[PDB]
Amino acid sequence: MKKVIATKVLGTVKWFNVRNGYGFINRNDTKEDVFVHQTAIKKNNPRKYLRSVGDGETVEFDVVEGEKGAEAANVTGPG
Repeated sequence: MKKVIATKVLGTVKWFNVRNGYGFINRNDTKEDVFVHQTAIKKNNPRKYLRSVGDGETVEFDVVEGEKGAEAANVTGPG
């Protein structure tokens, strides 16, 4: 397609680096690189609690035209 892929997209978040505040998503259809930053995440995320999901959590995001490929906007979380 021309520019961005979509809004409201599901996929698997991996390797979130908290210290800088960046991670990446494995965008499902043809395994595409979606970079995601802390400022795109909605609401507030506190700094507590253990058990939510684990590794490979599912999150909603827009897959939106980045630099080389894609980034992520309107990003949610499991709860």
